[PDB]
Amino acid sequence: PKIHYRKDYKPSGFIINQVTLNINIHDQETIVRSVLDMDISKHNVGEDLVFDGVGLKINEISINNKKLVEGEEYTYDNEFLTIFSKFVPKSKFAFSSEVIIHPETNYALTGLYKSKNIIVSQCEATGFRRITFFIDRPDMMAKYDVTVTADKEKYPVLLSNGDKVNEFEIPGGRHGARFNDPPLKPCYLFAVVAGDLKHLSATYITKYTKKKVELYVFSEEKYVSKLQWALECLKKSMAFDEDYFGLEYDLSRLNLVAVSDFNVGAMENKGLNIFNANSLLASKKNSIDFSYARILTVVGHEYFHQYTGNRVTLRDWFQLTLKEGLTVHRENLFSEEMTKTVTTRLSHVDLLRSVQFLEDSSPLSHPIRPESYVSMENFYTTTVYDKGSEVMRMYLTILGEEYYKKGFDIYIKKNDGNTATCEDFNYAMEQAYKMKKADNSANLNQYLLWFSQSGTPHVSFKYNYDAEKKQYSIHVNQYTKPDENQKEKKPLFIPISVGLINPENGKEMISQTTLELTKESDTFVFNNIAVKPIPSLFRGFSAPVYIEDQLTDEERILLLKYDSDAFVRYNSCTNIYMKQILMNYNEFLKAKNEKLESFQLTPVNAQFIDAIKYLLEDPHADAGFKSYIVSLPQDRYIINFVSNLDTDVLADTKEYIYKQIGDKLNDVYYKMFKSLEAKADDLTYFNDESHVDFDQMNMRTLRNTLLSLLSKAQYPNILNEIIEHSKSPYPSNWLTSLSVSAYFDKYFELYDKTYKLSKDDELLLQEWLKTVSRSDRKDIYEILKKLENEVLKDSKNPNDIRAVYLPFTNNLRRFHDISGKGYKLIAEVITKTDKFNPMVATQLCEPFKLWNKLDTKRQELMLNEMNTMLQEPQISNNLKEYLLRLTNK
Ligand SMILES: CC(C)C[C@@H](C(=O)N[C@H](C(=O)O)c1ccccc1)[C@H](O)C(=O)NO
Ligand SMILES: [Mg+2]
Ligand SMILES: [Mg+2]
Ligand SMILES: [Mg+2]
Ligand SMILES: [Mg+2]
Ligand SMILES: [Zn+2]
Repeated sequence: PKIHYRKDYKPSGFIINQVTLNINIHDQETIVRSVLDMDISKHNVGEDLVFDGVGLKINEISINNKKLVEGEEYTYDNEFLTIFSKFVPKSKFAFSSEVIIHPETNYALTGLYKSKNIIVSQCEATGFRRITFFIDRPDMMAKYDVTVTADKEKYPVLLSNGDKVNEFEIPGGRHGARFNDPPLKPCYLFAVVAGDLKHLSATYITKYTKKKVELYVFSEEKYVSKLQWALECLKKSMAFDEDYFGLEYDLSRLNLVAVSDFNVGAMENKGLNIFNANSLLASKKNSIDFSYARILTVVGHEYFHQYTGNRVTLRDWFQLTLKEGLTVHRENLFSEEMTKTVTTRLSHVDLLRSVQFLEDSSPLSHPIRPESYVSMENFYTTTVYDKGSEVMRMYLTILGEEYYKKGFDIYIKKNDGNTATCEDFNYAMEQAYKMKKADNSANLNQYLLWFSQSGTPHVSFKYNYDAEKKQYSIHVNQYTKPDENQKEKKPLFIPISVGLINPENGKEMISQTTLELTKESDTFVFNNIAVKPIPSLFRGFSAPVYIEDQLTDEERILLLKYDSDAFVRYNSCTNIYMKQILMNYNEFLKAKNEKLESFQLTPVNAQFIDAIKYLLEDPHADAGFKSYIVSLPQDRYIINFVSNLDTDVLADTKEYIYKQIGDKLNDVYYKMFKSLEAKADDLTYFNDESHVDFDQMNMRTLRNTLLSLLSKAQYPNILNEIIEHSKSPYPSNWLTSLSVSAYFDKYFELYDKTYKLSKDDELLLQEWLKTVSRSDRKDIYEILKKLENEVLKDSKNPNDIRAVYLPFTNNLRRFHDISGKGYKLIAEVITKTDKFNPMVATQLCEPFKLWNKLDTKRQELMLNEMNTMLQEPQISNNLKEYLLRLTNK
């Protein structure tokens, strides 16, 4: 197993200047002919010429049109083609090859493969070498001239990067198209697509240059009507990069293509972005609400890569967060502006503090720029993406919008058309910092530790107020726990956005203030503070840290009611729940351990329940925010706070707390459920494909959250409401009716009804599968067996497999059944999937990420399944690397 180290980066001894490809797609094979116009670089030391090439069948290879002899002049071991140096020219030369590949049977969905009746490539990170020989690394920039040929009836639409410069007929029912893309690019941005694609299109005129850009969105014919929202999202994305960043699209055309089989959400190939269908296609009749924000996010993300990833490119894969963290941050600014709802930012924070904080306290913990890797595929992580996005967002918080925009334009102007590293970005921000601080000695050297240091910092507080002096002090400490990456952790540059709330009237007592904590601890003093304030800390979640606010629940309730910042209100509610959860968890755990015949539980704070009611009853308050306050923190957030977490005891703890609150508020929930109906389910714009109302969708989220609370509670006659809800035209509502009917004898009746509604739309059926998978059913193992036998069968579609199994793994009571049967089931699926798709097999490992945080019996059971998986003789390199790291082996 080869380990790549960040510190070992060295430019290649070779240059590839031009790629000329001929890709000939036939029924049983695809023939790839490639000529590489190459040169010797200044770094060359007379080494062998070694190409990446994985699973290629060689027909022939040549240098300067002289055929090379296998064994004497080259060897090939199905991974590397080695041409011995004595046969390599010492100046400009042509390398040519013809290989055979088999997209029909490429179920790993990397390289060139067949998705239903579409041929499509996926080259990031290491898939171009599965198509032809190359030095397959992102600093090998080249020009591409690509011809694709195929059966015309089967494959009438042919696409690759750049301009279509020729189209031609070929004898025997074939045709070809030539695409020339003269600007340099790395090979992972190469793409090709062939199929019977249908489209929608539009023309966009850029803001400044007034260039006409043709926009095309493509899918299979059956679903082409679902493409309209994606086209609107693409127009929105273009406008936002223009408006916020002053950045226009530089090419004549941009194509988006949906395919059914895709390992992730989408890919930013230059001018030819390729999408999982579930992240491009939607309709009001056949999609749940979540599709609309997903498509906005994923179209936005791939569009923003055209600058941050495609125009400014990566030197090497260790810089991945430089394109991903920066592009996720750009998409977050975009979606926040488009949705104009506070729940957009809260949803990103909710994901970070659950999924990413778990990763960062697990054996898999890494910094956003890792020091080493074995498998490139394994470091497309929530750390690199989502913590990287928060590190990219902290520059904006530190600099403010004006100087942030100045520093970003510095980065773009200086690095456009070139490779770059994380240092290049920090340098550009530093130049703006100097400007902002009016101080050419100011620097961001300490900021670089955000790239190199793993683990989540903990930030804690103490306060003091002197009433006679009108002087308030906030004493702040930061600590990062040592881990396997750094024995000694250093203090970070942590920006702490703060307000001070007057508890008598709820008003702001200071203007906008961002504390710059740069030491292990500091004390920030405020004068002319007329009354003791309640501090509003880390507004907007201003650093990706564990916040220990040291506030009383009375203070947190006042912030929840009266603070101006949505994150601090949401966090203050989170913190009240966490205090309760840890207390009741310990009371239940002691009762279990001590085998008590009777014991007491600490009730939920009554003034907190009153504050929830107060907010729920406020007609002026936000529906999406309301849905967060009635929901306990995610299980994966909670687990970061409990050692040896007994999942049964946590399930009992959550049940008690929800029942305490429902026992007081169910009549309120019911009344809101009914009163929200008219606006939440308004059909006025149901047949307007472009009219998308994120507040209305949040009203449905609140209704569907309330209906789940009422259903679990067996609120009187709520089944009537459930049955009526199953008749709604919105899939968010009628799939919710399946979910919440789990508590009633009508479950399988709704199972059949909603299946019939879902079965004729590929993506809707996947959403139905997810709904069944996450159903709170005592017979869920029997239900999953039925899904396997009746619907999933032997599908190799990643969306199918993820839909059936991943939601179930979040079932706290049942996935973690003490027999280990849930662990056994998911391990069987992982090993089965690994035979044909290692990347999706590794995704299916996600529930094991918390293994060493559970109680000791469940730790043992999970570890046993991971060791069983590790002992499979046919295990992929990707799955083996991942499980060796996760098990500290
Ligand atoms: C987060 C993104 C908007 C794009 C990213 C992506 O598709 N992530 C997916 C997602 O996080 O929703 C995904 C990962 C695993 C399994 C299914 C889906 C894509 O790799 C990229 O960076 N494109 O540039
Ligand atoms: Mg092969
Ligand atoms: Mg405009
Ligand atoms: Mg299918
Ligand atoms: Mg380890
Ligand atoms: Zn990306």
